[PDB]
Amino acid sequence: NQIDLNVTCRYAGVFHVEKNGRYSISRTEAADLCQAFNSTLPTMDQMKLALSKGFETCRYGFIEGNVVIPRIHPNAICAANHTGVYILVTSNTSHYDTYCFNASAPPEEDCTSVTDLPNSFDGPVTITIVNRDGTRYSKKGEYRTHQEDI
Ligand SMILES: Cc1nc[nH]c1CN1CCc2ccccc2C1
Repeated sequence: NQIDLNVTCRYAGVFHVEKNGRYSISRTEAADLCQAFNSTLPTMDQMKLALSKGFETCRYGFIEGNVVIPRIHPNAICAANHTGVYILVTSNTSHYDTYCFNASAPPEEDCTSVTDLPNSFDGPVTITIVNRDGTRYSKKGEYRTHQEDI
């Protein structure tokens, strides 16, 4: 009974979270996940500031109201060579990654490891935070509040 959460550097408090390394987070689960990190889904303005500080990914993730990919460098296989905060317009499907925003993070780039899931609650799941440098933190708990997500 195990969940891996892959997390990125924070840029102006904004980071990317992927569950089990594949698109697998619903919009309701995304809200619960950010809450577990004492974070919220970012606004577009928050995401644009993160982009300006160096944030980019090659993965679709929820923000408040949209699914986006932040892009600095144009790449043919990431958001079809666009730069800026690329907004997903047309999709059949409902599961992506998420972005989260932590107001207590440093103002610019923070590439230190994430070491806790401070607001997870009591539960049976072994939840493992996995940093890009491979550093791991594990705890038993739960973050999902909606049954359709469990
Ligand atoms: C390349 C890729 N394919 C699916 N997801 C991804 C990006 N992931 C790859 C795995 C990973 C692990 C820890 C922190 C960040 C990431 C980013």
